[PDB]
Amino acid sequence: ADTIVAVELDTYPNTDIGDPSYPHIGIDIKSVRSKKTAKWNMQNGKVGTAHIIYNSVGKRLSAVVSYPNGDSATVSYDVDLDNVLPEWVRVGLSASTGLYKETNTILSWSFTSKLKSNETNALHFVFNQFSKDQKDLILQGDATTGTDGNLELTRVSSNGSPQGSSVGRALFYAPVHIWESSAVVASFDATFTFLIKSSDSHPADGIAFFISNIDSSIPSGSTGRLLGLFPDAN
Amino acid sequence: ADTIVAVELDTYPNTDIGDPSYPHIGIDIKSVRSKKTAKWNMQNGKVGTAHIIYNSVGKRLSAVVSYPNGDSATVSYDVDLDNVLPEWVRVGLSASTGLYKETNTILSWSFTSKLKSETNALHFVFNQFSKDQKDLILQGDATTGTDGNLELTRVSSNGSPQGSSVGRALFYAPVHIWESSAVVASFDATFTFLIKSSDSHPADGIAFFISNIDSSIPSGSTGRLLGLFPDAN
Amino acid sequence: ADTIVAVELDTYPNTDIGDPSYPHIGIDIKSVRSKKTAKWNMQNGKVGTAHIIYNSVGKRLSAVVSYPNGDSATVSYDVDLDNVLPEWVRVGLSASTGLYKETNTILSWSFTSKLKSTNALHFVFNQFSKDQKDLILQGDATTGTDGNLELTRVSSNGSPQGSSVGRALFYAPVHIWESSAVVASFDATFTFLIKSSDSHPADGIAFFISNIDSSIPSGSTGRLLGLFPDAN
Amino acid sequence: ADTIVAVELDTYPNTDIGDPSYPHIGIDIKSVRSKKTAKWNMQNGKVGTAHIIYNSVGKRLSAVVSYPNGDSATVSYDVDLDNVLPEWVRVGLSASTGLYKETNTILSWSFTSKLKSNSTNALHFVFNQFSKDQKDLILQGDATTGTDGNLELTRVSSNGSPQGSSVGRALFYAPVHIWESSAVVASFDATFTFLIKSSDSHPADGIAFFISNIDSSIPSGSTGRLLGLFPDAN
Ligand SMILES: CO[C@@H]1O[C@H](CO)[C@@H](O)[C@@H](O[C@H]2O[C@H](CO)[C@@H](O)[C@H](O)[C@@H]2O)[C@@H]1O
Ligand SMILES: CO[C@@H]1O[C@H](CO)[C@@H](O)[C@H](O[C@H]2O[C@H](CO)[C@@H](O)[C@H](O)[C@@H]2O)[C@@H]1O
Ligand SMILES: CO[C@@H]1O[C@H](CO)[C@@H](O)[C@H](O[C@H]2O[C@H](CO)[C@@H](O)[C@H](O)[C@@H]2O)[C@@H]1O
Ligand SMILES: CO[C@@H]1O[C@H](CO)[C@@H](O)[C@H](O[C@H]2O[C@H](CO)[C@@H](O)[C@H](O)[C@@H]2O)[C@@H]1O
Ligand SMILES: [Ca+2]
Ligand SMILES: [Ca+2]
Ligand SMILES: [Ca+2]
Ligand SMILES: [Ca+2]
Ligand SMILES: [Mn+2]
Ligand SMILES: [Mn+2]
Ligand SMILES: [Mn+2]
Ligand SMILES: [Mn+2]
Repeated sequence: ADTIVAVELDTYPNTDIGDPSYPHIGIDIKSVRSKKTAKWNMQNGKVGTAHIIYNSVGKRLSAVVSYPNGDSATVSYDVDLDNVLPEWVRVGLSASTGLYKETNTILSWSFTSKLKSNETNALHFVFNQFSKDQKDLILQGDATTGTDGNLELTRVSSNGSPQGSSVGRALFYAPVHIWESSAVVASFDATFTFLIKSSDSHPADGIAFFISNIDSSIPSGSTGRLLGLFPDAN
Repeated sequence: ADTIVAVELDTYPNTDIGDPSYPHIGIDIKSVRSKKTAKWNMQNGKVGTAHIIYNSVGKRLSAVVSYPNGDSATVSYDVDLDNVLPEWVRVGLSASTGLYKETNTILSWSFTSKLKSETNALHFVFNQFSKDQKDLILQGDATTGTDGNLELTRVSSNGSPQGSSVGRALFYAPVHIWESSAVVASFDATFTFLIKSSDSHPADGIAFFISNIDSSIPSGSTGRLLGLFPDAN
Repeated sequence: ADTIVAVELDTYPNTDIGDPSYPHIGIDIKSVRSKKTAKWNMQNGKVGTAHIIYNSVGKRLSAVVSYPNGDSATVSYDVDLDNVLPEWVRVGLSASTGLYKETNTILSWSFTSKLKSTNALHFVFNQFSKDQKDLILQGDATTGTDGNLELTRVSSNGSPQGSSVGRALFYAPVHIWESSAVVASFDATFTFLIKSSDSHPADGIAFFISNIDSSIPSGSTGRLLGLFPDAN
Repeated sequence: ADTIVAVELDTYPNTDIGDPSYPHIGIDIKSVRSKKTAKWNMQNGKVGTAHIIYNSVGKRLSAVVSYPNGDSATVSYDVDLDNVLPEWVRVGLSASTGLYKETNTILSWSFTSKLKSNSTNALHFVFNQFSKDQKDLILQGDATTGTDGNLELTRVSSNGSPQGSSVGRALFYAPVHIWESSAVVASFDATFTFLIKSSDSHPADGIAFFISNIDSSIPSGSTGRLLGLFPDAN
């Protein structure tokens, strides 16, 4: 089974598996049941921004999700990722839909990891436009790149209609060296902008930024509440 | 007085004003009496590296100080800097000596400030300090070099530190460190330093700090006050 | 005199002083009389992007100005800035109007310089505050409250004013070359909105590099772009 | 054959294939015969720095090689890489030895690529320390990394002596999007530091930073003067 650190933007409360009874941002460490959540007012059809911060000094995994009117939700969990994550990982964006559905449109994704000193090893990438054949992204499941310049993690119909029982992920092509014992500071940040839209009063299931073993793949059956991330809801 | 946030590398235990009883790093929030400290083994005449990190999301200001052998000290403090600093600030390095002394040499210094939101950002790096470093406001006893170095406190051309000394270097531009509509207002800073002393103890330390724009060395803030504070409250 | 290096987006053909007979971009080296120009189709009331890059190794100062439709103008000039600029400088944006006028609105501005053997400076403005403390505003510039930098004088339904000159300089001096720098490079990017209902628009926006103490020269409204004392 | 844009630090003059009669930095466009060279004083056993810059506005491919004493050699060639390179590439470092040899030690490598339009897609990586199992590098031929934190492009013997007839390359794992038609600026730069040490009547053959097709492979027989870059000396 893969190892997952994720920040989930969970649009659909699955109260039978420990979701609060509201849409929430969450920090997930090796379980879909978030270690920490914050109530999130998903603004339907608006462009949201998620920013994810971690460094190995503070060891605080933090995420904010904001929309341009100003509504933000933030969540943090102190967690020592040296003890969770393989040294070398892939980083990715994941989304899913189940009985209910939403567009899980990515409009930009940036990522920076650094290992300083003690000098710096670093990876940074930015995608503000996704390309039809995006050679530095590993697309899994239903994830597709436009154009439009967007990354549709899950299936959207010809007529605009998001489809249920969809899951897809984008992972950056290069392995990322997330920690290294000799490093004084290991830090990462990620930001992505997304367009979650539902004509259903029931958007589902959400979007995650995730960190994974290098060979990570969509667990069989991880549509819906499992967010393309987990094989079960344990 | 000034509003001060700082990460002190405090080489001299002033246990009478709250220092722990060893060299230490500490996070100073409007007071020289740190909100959190960690024991710090300062390695005499070694080049050390201090990394300071804040994000507005985590609301946690963290510092690590390390030397090449791997030995490191870390302090974090939970704090919302929106509640502490003014929107606009200067960032700087400060050092002092007192009745005891040490070199407070800065070999490099970087800083990055970002405000989203879109994004405003400032980043500078000094790996070399010119004799005329026009983008630094030197205050008190700093000195720009050669040795290519920034000397926060008085040394002799021949390496020897001086007592009762206080010096700061502030970056020339004001920095917009937070802003009420910023969803992320983060910064980090790193400096490398060489603290050397033949004294009976080393004193007093170097701090990275953030102050109001018009911040000057407060009267009599040599020694334990680290060029930062008007008194020890 | 000030020493000036600039990339002008010159919206008004001053052919008496060597402008080409069309709006143009140019590379200004110690003179308003461009060392190199390219024809520029300014798109009125559109947002444009200027990208300036100087390659210390390549010894080449290059600019593109584009608009969202893909229309671009490009100019490069081969020049060793070690022999032109003083070592310490301020960088900034300058615009002017004269007898004809345009909005000279800056919506964003970024800048990066690096001196390697590495010192660096980078700043990005995507929004300008009404009190933007890290900008030295000169003349009729003017930031906020709409998040924009208004280099010359607009009233207030956005209607441009004539005889206006305004530049904005980053508050910190920049160490733009050094004798012992193996690489002394910079780029700048600014996005702009030039709008006019005049007969022509005038006069243009420049990115400039100048001495630290550089001020708007007396009578540098108009074709002088707030940059130069005369048109030699 | 692969398509190759390289900046070569060529230590050994192969005057029978158009090299000048001195060591040199060269710009190579689809030939080992540099389009532009500059005389280079290789400082044997010193750490050199090479910086390579290009953007699609000036279209000038520039390279400098310097040593701490301040000896530098600069080379530039105007060339439109849109017309040379495939849209998507891998970037790498390559070295070779033939009859004569040298260590071709890489101590750091940074690379940044950006595609800007009207305000970006970007890749940036820095290696200041190469690790024993550096998962984001594709190592080809004799190239090895770490524990000493270096990349040895070509064979160095147990006793420190560089071996002849060696070729190795390191390519960054992810494909790079080097040009894109809708971009108003495409730029890249690369920096690497290196330590070429040789013992006799002797240094060969050089180090190149190169840009190639994604599936670029060491051409058979590309030891020696071909720098691990070219199938032949044409
Ligand atoms: C020698 O120990 C000293 O005690 C003195 C009085 O008992 C007093 O002056 C102390 O302070 C001076 O020196 C230290 C270390 O340099 C500074 O921290 C002080 O601010 C002061 O300058 C010292 O504990
Ligand atoms: C009406 O809500 C649902 O009750 C269903 C009956 O058991 C159940 O299938 C459904 O879950 C499905 O859809 C969810 C929202 O998309 C998703 O989280 C689940 O994994 C599943 O697909 C929900 O409980
Ligand atoms: C009518 O056009 C003008 O011709 C005038 C007579 O020569 C002249 O004064 C005027 O120049 C002014 O306006 C220009 C465009 O705004 C400006 O470039 C000049 O410096 C001057 O202010 C323009 O040529
Ligand atoms: C001593 O000069 C050599 O003459 C040899 C016989 O023709 C020849 O093989 C040799 O070239 C070899 O060594 C070079 C330096 O390493 C290398 O560039 C060649 O590719 C080849 O391996 C050189 O010309
Ligand atoms: Ca859920
Ligand atoms: Ca103390
Ligand atoms: Ca003109
Ligand atoms: Ca050769
Ligand atoms: Mn959840
Ligand atoms: Mn203390
Ligand atoms: Mn002109
Ligand atoms: Mn050659």
